[PDB]
Amino acid sequence: LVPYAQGKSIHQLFEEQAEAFPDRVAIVFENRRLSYQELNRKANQLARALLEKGVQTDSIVGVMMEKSIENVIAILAVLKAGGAYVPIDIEYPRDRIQYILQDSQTKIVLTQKSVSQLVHDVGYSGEVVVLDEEQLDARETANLHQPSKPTDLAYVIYTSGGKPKGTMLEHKGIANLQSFFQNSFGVTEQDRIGLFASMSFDVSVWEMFMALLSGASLYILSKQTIHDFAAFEHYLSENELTIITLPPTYLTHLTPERITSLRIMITAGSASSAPLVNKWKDKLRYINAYGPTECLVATIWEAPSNQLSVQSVPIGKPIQNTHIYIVNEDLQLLPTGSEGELCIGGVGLARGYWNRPDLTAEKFVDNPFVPGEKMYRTGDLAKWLTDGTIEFLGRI
Ligand SMILES: Nc1ncnc2c1ncn2[C@@H]1O[C@H](COS(=O)(=O)NC(=O)C[C@H](N)c2ccccc2)[C@@H](O)[C@H]1O
Repeated sequence: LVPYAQGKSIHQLFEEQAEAFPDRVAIVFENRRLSYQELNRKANQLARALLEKGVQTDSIVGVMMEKSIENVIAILAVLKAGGAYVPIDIEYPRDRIQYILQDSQTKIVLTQKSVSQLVHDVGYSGEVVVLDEEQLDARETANLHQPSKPTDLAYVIYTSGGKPKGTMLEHKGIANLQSFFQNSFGVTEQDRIGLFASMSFDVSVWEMFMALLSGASLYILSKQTIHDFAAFEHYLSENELTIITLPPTYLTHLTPERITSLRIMITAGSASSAPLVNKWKDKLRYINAYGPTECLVATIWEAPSNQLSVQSVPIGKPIQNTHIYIVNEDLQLLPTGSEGELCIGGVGLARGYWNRPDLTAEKFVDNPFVPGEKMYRTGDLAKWLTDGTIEFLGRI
């Protein structure tokens, strides 16, 4: 076992950073910023308000907000109250929003003034908390210390293949992720980390807690900054951001020379390409990161900074405390060179799919190699290379 904070919750790890780095910048959005102490206090105030409204272990709390500092306060508050959040994309079709609200059965939705009309337009019948109406400045600001377990729910991400399905992720996988980031990327409180992905895409979880579980600062990129490639490059350079994660298609539009500060560039979610990697791997640390939503992230490949061109782009090796099994249709293990289904075991596996027991049992099978554990069948095709890295080959 690679060490990590085995018994600690996500918010407990955040609180350790706020205690160690109270006056460091935690989060930036446009011309606003909050220190760790300020962010923690505001999240504690909201968390107490959420407790009074029934949030408890494995409660799912909907979030319908624009990306902003208050969006992150809402997330941390839900975790501190002992619950789990479900990010609901306010740009989805109304009927998809309604499906997620109704399927999740959430009894509380956190929103903002400019979004409250949409909440009414989807006919949501639960409790609605308009955060920029609430005056919480009077509430206690200290940490709550609610009961928590690593196996408690932390977030539910809806994805679609059929109808949307809620993928249930627990605290323990994100606690492991903290140690992965500190060990493998060397993340420290000095880093400045962009937030690029939608909060409905679990890459945003990776980005947000990359910053907030290590004392680093999280720079929430505005819509206009992302839309304009030169504005994006200027924003990263002016603010001296050190780490960013991007879709490969977005990265193809960027110029290394116009980004002066990055030490790590991660691409995730889609296949990268040898020409793309060769353009960046000798200017900074280029990382290809792979995973299904059902364990957030499973493998990483750091491209070699050796002034020699690569001809292909592996998805690399399992992250700490994650196991990869490449198997045939009978779940038998394959030798190097043989293509099979990529399956995953380890601490980051989702609990399953919300109120979908048969689908959960089909996809999160008994681990044939580790009695008493589960193994997730990704549906991705892959093979081991002779050097022990993994080549991604699409879908089985
Ligand atoms: N690096 C890849 N190369 C090539 N195909 C890929 C790759 N990363 C995913 N994929 C594909 O995308 C699927 C998962 O799609 S997803 O549920 O929308 N999640 C993501 O795309 C992001 C993923 N959860 C994640 C989050 C944070 C860090 C790393 C990865 C995988 O099963 C693969 O088919």
